[PDB]
Amino acid sequence: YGLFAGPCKVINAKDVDFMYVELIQRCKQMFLTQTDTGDDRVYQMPSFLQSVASVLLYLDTVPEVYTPVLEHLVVMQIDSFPQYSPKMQLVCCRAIVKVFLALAAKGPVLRNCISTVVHQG
DNA sequence: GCATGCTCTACTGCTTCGATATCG
DNA sequence: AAGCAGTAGAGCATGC
Repeated sequence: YGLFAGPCKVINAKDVDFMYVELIQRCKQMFLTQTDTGDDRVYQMPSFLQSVASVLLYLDTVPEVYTPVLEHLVVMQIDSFPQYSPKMQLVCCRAIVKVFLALAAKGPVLRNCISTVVHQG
């Protein structure tokens, strides 16, 4: 999903805005709203953040309503580092580095939030 | 609940050894 | 062909 969101930019130019909304709506109601404590849906959060970063690369004109969901998700993934296994504690690092690469190459009116995600972490 | 720790037949394969086929 | 050694695909048991 998050990989082929790339080449679907040149085919619809609205489905890139349809994803990152469907994606964040799937991402919210799995580990923020319900079953935050008792669930096993934790071992795919690197794929989640990798997908959101790979669609946020191509998505211009940010909605500015879902960034308090993005930066309430990525501190959850920084929090949930040691409930893991080796050779996936590096995949989690690649996901977080990818997201921080993503939301810093578009505008300095945005990247003040990169200073409060690490403060919250 | 997915991750790590003992355990039981048992399938593949190494080694010798005798026969068979082939070439000079 | 006969013998024999070995290891692996699997089965029970316990953990943050």
